[PDB]
Amino acid sequence: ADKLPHTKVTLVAPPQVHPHEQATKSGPKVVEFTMTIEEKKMVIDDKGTTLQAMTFNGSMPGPTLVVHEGDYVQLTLVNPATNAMPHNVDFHGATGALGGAKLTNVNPGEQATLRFKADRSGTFVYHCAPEGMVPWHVVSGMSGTLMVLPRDGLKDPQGKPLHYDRAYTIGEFDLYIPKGPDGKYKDYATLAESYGDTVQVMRTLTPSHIVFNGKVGALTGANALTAKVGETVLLIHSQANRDTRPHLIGGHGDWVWETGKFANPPQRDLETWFIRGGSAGAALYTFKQPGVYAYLNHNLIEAFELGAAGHIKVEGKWNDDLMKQIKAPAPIP
Amino acid sequence: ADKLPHTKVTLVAPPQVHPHEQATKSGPKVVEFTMTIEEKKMVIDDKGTTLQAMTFNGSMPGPTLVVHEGDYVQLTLVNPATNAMPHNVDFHGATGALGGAKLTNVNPGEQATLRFKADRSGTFVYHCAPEGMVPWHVVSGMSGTLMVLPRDGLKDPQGKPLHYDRAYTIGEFDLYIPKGPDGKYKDYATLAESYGDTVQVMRTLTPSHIVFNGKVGALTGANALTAKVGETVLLIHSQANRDTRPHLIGGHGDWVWETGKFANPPQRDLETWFIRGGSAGAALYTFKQPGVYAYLNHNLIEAFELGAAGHIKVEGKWNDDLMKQIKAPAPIP
Amino acid sequence: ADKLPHTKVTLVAPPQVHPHEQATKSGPKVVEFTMTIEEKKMVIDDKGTTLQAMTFNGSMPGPTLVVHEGDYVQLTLVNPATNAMPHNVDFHGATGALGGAKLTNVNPGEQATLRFKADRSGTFVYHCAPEGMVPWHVVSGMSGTLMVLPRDGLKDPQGKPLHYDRAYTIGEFDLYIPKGPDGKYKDYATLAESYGDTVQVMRTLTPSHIVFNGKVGALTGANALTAKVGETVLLIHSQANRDTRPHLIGGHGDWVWETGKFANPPQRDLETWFIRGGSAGAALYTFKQPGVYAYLNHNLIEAFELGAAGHIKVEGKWNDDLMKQIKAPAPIP
Ligand SMILES: [Cu+2]
Ligand SMILES: [Cu+2]
Ligand SMILES: [Cu+2]
Ligand SMILES: [Cu+2]
Ligand SMILES: [Cu+2]
Ligand SMILES: [Cu+2]
Ligand SMILES: [Zn+2]
Ligand SMILES: [Zn+2]
Ligand SMILES: [Zn+2]
Repeated sequence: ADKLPHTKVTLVAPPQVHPHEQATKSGPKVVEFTMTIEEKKMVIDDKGTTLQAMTFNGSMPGPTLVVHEGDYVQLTLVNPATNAMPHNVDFHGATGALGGAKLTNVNPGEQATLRFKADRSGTFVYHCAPEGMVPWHVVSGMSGTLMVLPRDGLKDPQGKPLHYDRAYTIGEFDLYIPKGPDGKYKDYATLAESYGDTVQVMRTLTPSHIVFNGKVGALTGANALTAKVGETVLLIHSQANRDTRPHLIGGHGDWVWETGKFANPPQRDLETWFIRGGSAGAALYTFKQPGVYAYLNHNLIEAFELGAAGHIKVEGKWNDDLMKQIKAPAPIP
Repeated sequence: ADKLPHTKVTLVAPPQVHPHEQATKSGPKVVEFTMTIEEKKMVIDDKGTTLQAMTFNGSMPGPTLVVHEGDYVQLTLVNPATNAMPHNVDFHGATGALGGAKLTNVNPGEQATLRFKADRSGTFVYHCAPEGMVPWHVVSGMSGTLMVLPRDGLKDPQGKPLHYDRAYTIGEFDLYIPKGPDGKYKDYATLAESYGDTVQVMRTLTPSHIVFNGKVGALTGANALTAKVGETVLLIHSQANRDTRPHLIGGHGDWVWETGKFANPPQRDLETWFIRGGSAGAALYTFKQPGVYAYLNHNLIEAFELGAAGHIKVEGKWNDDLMKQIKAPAPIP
Repeated sequence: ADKLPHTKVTLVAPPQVHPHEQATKSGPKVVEFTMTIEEKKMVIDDKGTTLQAMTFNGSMPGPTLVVHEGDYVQLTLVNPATNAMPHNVDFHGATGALGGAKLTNVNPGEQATLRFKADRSGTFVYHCAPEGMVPWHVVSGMSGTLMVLPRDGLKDPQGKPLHYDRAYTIGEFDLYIPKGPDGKYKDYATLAESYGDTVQVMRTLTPSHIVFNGKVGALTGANALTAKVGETVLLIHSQANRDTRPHLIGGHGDWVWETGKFANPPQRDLETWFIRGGSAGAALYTFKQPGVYAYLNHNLIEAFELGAAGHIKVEGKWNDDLMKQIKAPAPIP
């Protein structure tokens, strides 16, 4: 690893993923990243509810880091003095020392640099895990995805090549916002004051909200995902704490690695797939119809009532072969 | 599609499935179906609890529609003037326009006809999804299965032929019945009056009941499923809203497509499989022993306390090789 | 079966598994086991909470029984007169008579002997299932694993041999301990007195505790699992009632049968896998780094708050290639 070339990557905010190659002729590199932790109060719904949040790089989820199998990930993790809590990082893509958590314990005003070999292909959760407060830091927003692509790109069950033309990254967050005796959500002046009440809600195992990328409606309106008929999209879906069941309304998972590990053959033609709490999964879909799709958790209560739903706006020409309105709604004859 | 022969299918009520071929020499057809929506109050347990229900064809689940890969499904959806709500249909087996929901919005007194290409094999959920009230219509009973068989029938992982001699369809429904201050379930005079209280219960994510085919004990007693030793049964299991884990007590899933998509290899020898909320799965089993089996959700609280369990009564000759009582219960020597 | 040699196996307490061969030259045998039911009050957490528990062989989970495909399992099940309840056993690995439950109904002071053919490879749940009180007996602790190894040992997806050097068995138990009006957990003088209040908690679907092997911290401290760099461990994980998502922190599932059935190809490189309620799954991992790992349910609330977490202490030499601390935590420059 000390023999290898280094490259530095500039991360981009979700739902985008930083530019990268799929299949590559390049040999292994030490790939350098930096992330800066930001604790902040965030508004998470349409009625002004707040979360005392904790983030990698100021976003929920943290940005997606992309490397190739055999690369080394070298992350500089910075915890500014403006934060109140200690933090670290646990990469599910890494081997040893609790995913790196034991080697990256950073108090406010500190930083650390971790290297690990990305020797396994797939999408992998990374998350903060400070001793004694692991679930709180995770549910407050400290998670994201490391994608380790096979050096020769994605493959179908027969070993045929697969690709995407655009990648989107979706972090789904089960949130545990306490209420006061009046039945309204509590607003806390500081992160520390949210702790005890939040642990109580967590223990009920019932989320108050479940959101994609930090807020109800985050991936809707001006912020909807986009694509065009004929384009293949990769949808990366991470859930660091709780199970979810992604579904594309009007579409499918053409090829899905629901457990998120690319050396395994994908399943095809899925209506709904399953992302285990503590994992990231990946689905490919090639659009065949224009229009606005929903991409959601298909516990429809969790989607429509709690917030786990987004939109994809797709340009192109309608295909009557695939679907046709034979008779529009009209009075019963 | 406008070049193809049409066939008309008469649907049958669950747990049966309408007559159909598995492997077929027939070429693609436009296959015509009709369904009529019925809103109605239904008794869902042994103590007289009622649900303000919403159904396709008067049953929970709606009937199963069976076609072959490459067929076109052409459904006439009728919403009689006797109903209070608008409805539509979203086929997970279809491509575009939110599964067809955008093209089938029917007010009471209206009907519509949708065609789509069944270009993907598997069992697929269909459900109502009216804008702004999706989860309510789904949990109140508006879902069923479309089965798209491969034109050459089912195949094992080695591409060997598989078949069933009888098919049963099981819709599992997580119900959200409100209680009054006395702790008894509420009875509502109309469907609209159930709405607000039901949304409140839904948001708790805790079902009051979880039932197969519309009621506790629906598939028991005179209404138990039946088979004989040597017969292979297909068990189609749909859950449009919530995860379930089917299990056959005293049996197995000989071949299971838990994600329900037939172009993927099935798993064998399963004790319990997993149906993701928002999907239908399929299991084959060949009976080897006579007797009464239970078929249930193996969260045993959900099965025995909440209602997610049925029976299969199986005729035939007992096999001592497979199982033998060496010593009957007797005092400890 | 009446032609075959008999062998008698002495069971060992979890987390160990009794000595056995993987690949074997031996032909089919009738393999004889005995288990004795013990009802007892157990302390399940650090603050003195008790469970009115029910066990096979005095442990949660019951011991793991290991045979080979084609063997016959012959179990003598003893219910001493010191117990208050009737019991039986349902083997998911068996065919007929509700898994054997119908043939093993034992009142206190009775015993029975059941034989069945272990004709399917995999890890399979066994559990008590007395008519009318199935979920209570299961959640109070009456479950364990039967492992049926293929006669030629484990195989990867290409049919290559796989093995483990040490096997551990983990039973995960969702517990439903009632509270009194003071908010403290209730202590019951007898098993029967716990029943009504416990059913009420069960029906909420919210566990008060979720524990590995009978208690918070059961697999920690002096009781941590152990291994060494270079050693391959099999981790058997059973959950007879509720879904879980195992994860090894700092490690992976090198080869995983999450549905637990060895005739299916395993998945590789898993971060987190899924054990369906009512099943046992199996994961292989070869340690590459020394240190203390956590093995946990990756709903991190369920793990850290409710108790579903253990430790593995691993001896050996650190590998800087796999992971290196480039810069230790230090002030931001
Ligand atoms: Cu943190
Ligand atoms: Cu983790
Ligand atoms: Cu409707
Ligand atoms: Cu849907
Ligand atoms: Cu028992
Ligand atoms: Cu069972
Ligand atoms: Zn204050
Ligand atoms: Zn009224
Ligand atoms: Zn008493």
